[PDB]
Order: sequence, then C-alpha cells, then structure tokens
Amino acid sequence: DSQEKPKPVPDKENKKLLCRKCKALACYTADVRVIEECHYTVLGDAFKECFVSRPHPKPKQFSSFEKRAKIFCARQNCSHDWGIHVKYKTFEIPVIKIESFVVEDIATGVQTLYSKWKDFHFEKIPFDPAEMSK
Repeated sequence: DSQEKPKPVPDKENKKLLCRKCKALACYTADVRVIEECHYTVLGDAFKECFVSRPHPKPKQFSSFEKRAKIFCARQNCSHDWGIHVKYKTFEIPVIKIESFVVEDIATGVQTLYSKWKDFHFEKIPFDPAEMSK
C-alpha cells in the first residue's frame, strides 16, 4: 500500500543504524549518545519501542553496572537479545554494545558493524534528561 517511502532525518550529519539480526533499523547516531564515552545509549521512545524489557524472577549480576531487568528486540524475533537494562547514577537507561548493531548512513546507505568500542565514530555527549521525558 505504497509503503516504500523515504524516512525523515533528525539533524545534520546524522546516520541510521540497523540490527545485524535482520538488518533492520535500530536507531540513529543522531540519537545515539554516549555518557562520556563510557556507555552507549539512545534517546527517544523510538529506541524504547523498538526494543523491549522483561522483569523475571532474577537476583542480579556481578559486573560494571547493575542490571535488574533484561531487554530484547521488540521485533518478531524473541530469541534476539541486544543488551540489558541497567541503571546509572545519572538515569535509568539501557546499555548496549557497539558490536550489537550496524551503522547505515542515510546519505550513503553503507551499513557496518564494529567489534570494539574503541572503533567508535562518535563523540562524548551529555545525556539530556529533557529527551527522556515528554
């Protein structure tokens, strides 16, 4: 039903991201903001709706941060986990890896999937709480 249409853009110098899973939009670099290059998170319900979070009777795990819930893709695939739900002194947001999704430019369409975070192509940006709420 004429669904093959172009998508809008957030701001200048913006790139789109896909999920290596089924190579489907995951988020946008324009929304992908790192907390002082410590963790990778996105803003907007766009990424909060693209994914999902489940409770489950689980205690906790010993690692950098503390996860009190799991997170998965909202897509049809249920056996496709991206990361988990963690909390930071700053705010409660999920933290994923760099080798979790690909980066497809909207001005090129070239999608790529890194391995290490050291292979970052972004910069440190402060997590605006204004984006969190309405």
